Amino acid sequence: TCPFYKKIPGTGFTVDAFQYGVVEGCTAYFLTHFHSDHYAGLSKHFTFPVYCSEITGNLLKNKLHVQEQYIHPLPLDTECIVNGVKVVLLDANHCPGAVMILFYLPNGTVILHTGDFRADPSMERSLLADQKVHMLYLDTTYCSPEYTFPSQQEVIRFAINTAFEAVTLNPHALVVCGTYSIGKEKVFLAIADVLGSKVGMSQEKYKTLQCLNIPEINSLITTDMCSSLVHLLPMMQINFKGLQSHLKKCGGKYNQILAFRPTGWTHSNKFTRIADVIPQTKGNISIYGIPYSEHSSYLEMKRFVQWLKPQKIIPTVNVGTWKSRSTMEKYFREWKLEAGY
Ligand code: NI
Repeated sequence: TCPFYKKIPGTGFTVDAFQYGVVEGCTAYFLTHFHSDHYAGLSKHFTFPVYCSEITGNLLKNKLHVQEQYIHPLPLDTECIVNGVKVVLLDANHCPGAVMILFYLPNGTVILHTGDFRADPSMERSLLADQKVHMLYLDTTYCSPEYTFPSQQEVIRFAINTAFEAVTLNPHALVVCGTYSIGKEKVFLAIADVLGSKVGMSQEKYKTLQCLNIPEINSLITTDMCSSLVHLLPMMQINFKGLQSHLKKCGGKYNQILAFRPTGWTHSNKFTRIADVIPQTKGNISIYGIPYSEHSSYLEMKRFVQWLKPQKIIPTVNVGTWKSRSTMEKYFREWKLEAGY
């Protein structure tokens, strides 16, 4: 049974609700982005209308085999009528194809569903500037003040400078980057660009990247591993055993691995500056965990909500425990008393 925080009142609509069977009264299923916890349940046998971005619809058709007649892609930043209700899709600053959804209800209520997002001051000059929002369905993944991390630009600077130094010292070093979903493509693309290399990967991952509308992508990626000195591997293989085994497969072309694990937040964030991050090393293998986030920090979340001034907040992450729910509600009330709405 579909939880209440996935249902849009006064409509036939649900958001990210594909694992509950046929939801009673649902006439259109929205999908915010192509991450498995959100698309869980979709397959080639799905027969109701799915509403999403163009990039999400490419992934549904090629990766999950959803038939074309049920995929309804919408352009961004454009007023659209769906089943009699005005909607807008906005860039969520999450992974490729990820959107927030603005719903203009027939009774005059306006609802914003963030999906998953990384709040940014540029959102204060989107189509959100133009009218009031009554209800906010909020990605609360990092809703606590301990969750700090750097900008994506600082993290990429660290990665590029680290990789360029290592491979210039040793031209026989291989760089490896972990992945297990779409998102965070800038990590491996920025490193390959500084090294003058294409990124090498499996046929399955190449197929996925070919769905993303990234400009000039054919110039940047390849399935020919032998031609590349930046390789992508599954995240599970980013450990000393997995990496030793990969280096064996490269036929004595390389004699050192430098590997990156983009995580979200880890508790090494509460003590250490990005500047000061060091790797774990065993022999000729070194592994860096880098805090590249595609979700809001606490401070970015608080600035967005204090700007928007919603009448009601419905969290969509960390909803399973009473302690989490009570913590989130306390911060919402602080924010509202501080700003005066
Ligand atoms: Ni996500």
